[PDB]
Order: sequence, then C-alpha cells, then structure tokens
Amino acid sequence: ITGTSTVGVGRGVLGDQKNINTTYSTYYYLQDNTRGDGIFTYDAKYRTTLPGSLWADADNQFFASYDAPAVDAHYYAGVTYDYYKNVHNRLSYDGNNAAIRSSVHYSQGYNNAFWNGSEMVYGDGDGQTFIPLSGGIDVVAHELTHAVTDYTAGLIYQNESGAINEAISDIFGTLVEFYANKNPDWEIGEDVYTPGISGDSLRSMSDPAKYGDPDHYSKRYTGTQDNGGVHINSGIINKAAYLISQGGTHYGVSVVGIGRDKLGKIFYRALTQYLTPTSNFSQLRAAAVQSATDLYGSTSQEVASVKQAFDAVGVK
Ligand SMILES: [Ca+2]
Ligand SMILES: [Ca+2]
Ligand SMILES: [Ca+2]
Ligand SMILES: [Ca+2]
Ligand SMILES: [Zn+2]
Repeated sequence: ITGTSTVGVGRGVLGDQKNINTTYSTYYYLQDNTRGDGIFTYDAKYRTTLPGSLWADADNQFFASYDAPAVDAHYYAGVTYDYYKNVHNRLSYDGNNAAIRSSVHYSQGYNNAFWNGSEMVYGDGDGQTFIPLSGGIDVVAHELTHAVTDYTAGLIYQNESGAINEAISDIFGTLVEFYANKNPDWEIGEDVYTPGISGDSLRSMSDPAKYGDPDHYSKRYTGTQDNGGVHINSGIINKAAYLISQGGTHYGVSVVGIGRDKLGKIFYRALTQYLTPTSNFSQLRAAAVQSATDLYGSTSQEVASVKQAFDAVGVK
C-alpha cells in the first residue's frame, strides 16, 4: 500500500506490549516501510489460501486477542531483519532487501509454522500443544533463516542436507533470541509450546537427547520418516554448535567454547560461501573448519574448537 509511515502499539501473544511500524492510508496496515522493501503481515482468516489480506486496522492500537499473532509476526520479522543486517551485513533474505511477508491465523488448530518458499505462514496452535506460533522469536527466526538458506546454500530438505538445513535454522533462531535478549536459552520453541507445562520445549540444542533426539552420529536416524529425519538428526549438529559456543565435555571429548558471536560468524560464512545443495555432515565439518580458518587462522583456538566439537558428536 502507498501511504504514510507511522507507529502503532499493541500486545503480542504472551501479553507484552510493543510498538510496531505501520502504514496509514484510510486504514492503518501492518506494513513496515523502514526495513528494506518492507515487511508485510497478512490475515489468512483461518483458511489455507495464501497470503490472505494485508492486515488492516481502524485505529493503529492492536490490543484485540485476534491481533496478537499479527503483532508478534510483524515485530519479530523486523528484529530478525535487524539481526541479519547489523550482525552479518545481509539485507533481507536474498541479500537485496526482498520484501518479507507473513500470514497469521492460517487454517484452524494448526500446530506449526513454515517458510513455504515465498513467505512465512503461522498457525495459531490448538491451544494445548501450542499457542500462536509467532509468539516465539526463535520460531520466527528459525523459519526466516530457511529463506536465507534457500537463497544461499540451497540445502535440499531431506536426509543429511535437510538435517543441516534444520540445524542452521535452530542455530540462527537461537542467536536471534540472544540478540533480542528475550530471556535467551538453547531450547527451541519454549515460549509457545504446551502452555500447560513449564520448563519444556520442542527441541534442545544443549541436550538433544532430553527429548529423544540424537546427540552423536552413531545414534542417527536412518529411516524414511520426517524426510529422512530432518528434524531428528539436526540434534547432532545442534549439539556440535552448542559445544563450539559454550564448551563442555561430550562422550569424553573436551571442547573449549569460543562464544556465540564467533559461532554465528563461522556458520554464516560456511552457509553463504561453502555449503551446497547436497552437502552432508562431513562436508559441513570441512566447511566450518575452512570458515574458522579464513577468519581466525589455521592454528587459532577457534579452528581447534570446531574440530573438537565435530569429533565430540562423531562427525569426521
Ligand atoms: Ca485496533
Ligand atoms: Ca527463551
Ligand atoms: Ca529458545
Ligand atoms: Ca510448555
Ligand atoms: Zn525448519
């Protein structure tokens, strides 16, 4: 829409109040013109036709409970855009300031969210397994990192490349959650998963086995379900990334942590310069070693930590 940029206020899914960038032209729309070619949030109105209607609002105050998922999707896409711009000097997901589009209220009782190749889509959850999925900043950043991958390495979504694809999204979703300093942790989806239970989450990067996911290459899933285990075998890579960052001893192998910032620089470089559509775990290890080598020298501690971490999860 063509209009005047302004700022509205509303409440997100967890009840927190925030300012959001809107556009005024008869109605106030969820269109943020301050970032690249714009961030646009749509109402799918409980249907599965996409994108639905650009979200329109009469007075620029988004406190209705129907508005909550739209507020957070809108807001957390802006935070993710800022993270990639400020930290990695990347303008939007294609590197050219492509418009970011999200639809909320997709379908009825839908317990998921996803990047479909052209935009983000968020279900509201059934209210028991999940509440509206855009309330989780690590979920929004996970899904938006899928767009980044698609334009760079292009990892195919099955078997080991798909598991790498998923782990990359859990890693940057987590790094965006630490960047926004929203109660950060190494768990995925804990703000929106099972509103009745405290403490749990969909997956854990610091201890994947807590939920039954593999934390070592000898425990990888080899069947056919979940596209060859793309959400399951990503635990091996997540555990490796957690160790590079934080350090620790795993199956008897000791890793000195080098921190989150270097973790993000190494994986972002590996992703945009060395991974290809069919890379598998052993090529990820080589990409990450080469990236850390490029940035810190082949005899740095950084290179040494990336090798110990992949040795600790059994990836050679
Ligand atoms: Ca309103
Ligand atoms: Ca958290
Ligand atoms: Ca989290
Ligand atoms: Ca829970
Ligand atoms: Zn994913």
